[PDB]
Parts: sequence; C-alpha cells; structure tokens
Amino acid sequence: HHHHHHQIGWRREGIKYRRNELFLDVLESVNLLMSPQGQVLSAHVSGRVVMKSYLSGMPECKFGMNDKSIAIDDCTFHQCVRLSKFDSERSISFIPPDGEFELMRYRTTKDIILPFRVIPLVREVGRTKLEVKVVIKSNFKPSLLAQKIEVRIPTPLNTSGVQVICMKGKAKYKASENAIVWKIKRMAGMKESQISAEIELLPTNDKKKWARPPISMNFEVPFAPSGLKVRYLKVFEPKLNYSDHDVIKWVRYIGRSGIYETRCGADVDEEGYSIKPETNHFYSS
Repeated sequence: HHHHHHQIGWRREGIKYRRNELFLDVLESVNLLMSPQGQVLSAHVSGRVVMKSYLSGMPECKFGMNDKSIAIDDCTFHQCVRLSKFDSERSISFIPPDGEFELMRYRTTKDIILPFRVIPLVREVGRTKLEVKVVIKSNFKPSLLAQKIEVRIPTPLNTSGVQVICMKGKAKYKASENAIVWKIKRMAGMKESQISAEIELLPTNDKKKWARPPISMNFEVPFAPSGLKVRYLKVFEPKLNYSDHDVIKWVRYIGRSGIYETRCGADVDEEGYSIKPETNHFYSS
C-alpha cells in the first residue's frame, strides 16, 4: 500500500513564516434607489472576501460566517474551498494559497443595512426661486464612523446663484457640474445632519417642468451592509502542530457606496522565510 504524494497547484510546500498571521478583508458595495418618501425601489450589495495568508506549512482553514445575519443569493468560491462541505454542511474549508487571494464573492438583496437615508424636500416659489433642504440619517451603531461622505444635489440649468447653509462638513456650488457638492469627513451612527439651499433661477420661455436627476451619495463604512460578520477562521497544521490559537487574525470590513441614489420629487529570504509586503499596533511590523 504505497501512498500518493499530495501536490496542490495553488500552494507549494515549505512555506515558513516567523510570525503566523492572516488578514481578512470584507469588501462590499451597497447600491440603492430610494423614493423621496423613503421607499426602497432598488437595493443590492456585491461583495467579496479577500484573504492574505501569511501562515506556515499546509494549514487547514475553516471560515465561519454569520449565516446558519446575511442572506446570500449566489456566491462563487476559490478553487481551494471544498465544494462538497459547503453543499452539505455549509462549511468553508480550504488550504489557502500563499499571500493574497479572493476566497469568495457574493451577492445580497435581502436584510440590507442601508447606512444612510436621504430625506429631501424641494419647495417651489414661483419661477424665480427654489428652496432645497436635505437631511441625512446614519442608521448604524453610534460606535462606528463613516468616512468620505459626499452628497450631490442636482441644480437646474437656469440656476443664477445659490446660497447654501450647513453645520457639518463643507458645501460648495459647482455650476459646471450643475450640483451642490456637500463633503463630510466623518459622521457617527444614529445621527442627523442637514443642508439648506436657496437657489435663484432665471425663468425661461418653456415652462417645461424640470426633470430632476437623483441625489447621489458617496461614503465608506466600517461594516458590511450585507450584515456579514466574521465569526471565526479556525486553522490547523497537523505536521507543524499549531492552530488558530497560535495565530494573529487581522479583520477589516470596508463598506462602500456604489450607486446610492434618492429621488427628490422626481519572496523568501536567506533562511527560507517568506517576507510580507509593506505599506499602529503592538504586533504589526
């Protein structure tokens, strides 16, 4: 009974790391079309899990998710994942490639945590004025902070001048872009902010009702709008004898805005050790 030799094409043998560790990045884009009254007309999240594996040997990994939450409509796995166990047990088990790879990508349309509601109100005062007020609510944990928030409010062509007021961030009228651009650096959850706009209009000869573009928003969020949460990443190397109890896990959720709209009334060193790449923690290089 001679035994076969196991050669995996995506991971060589003899990977040695001074410090066993791994990175998990849950990257997601949330998309939205919301009515002016707050009705979700469309919404979806595309996401993927990027793993950087700086582990030694041939480690056996089991990635655990908060799904028996996140409702997954369809997902494609990297070849390393054992498709048999995900069929029956819903387990994600693999010996990962060395370095960075995409463990899975997925799509979500249900139970989506929309990080921002935009409540718009545009009032008409004759053909020479247009009074705009826009509120944004952050509907996540107060513990968390959103970055790079930008709100785009469309202005009609015949805008002759705007005076804008806000108490958060900055708001500049960009006539070439036909928009008021409202940039906020940071904002916590369960909060509100508001912008005020008095827009002056030159009346035209049409009296054709202005067909509004939607109000769009850009932002980053430190969680997954799909609701996905990393429960565990168990590791076991049988030959070197180490488990995830001996490993450092670095986990990060980056939630991005995709099209988020709301209508407004319309490698090895000398000794055989692999070197990590480079780019404030007690254990980071």
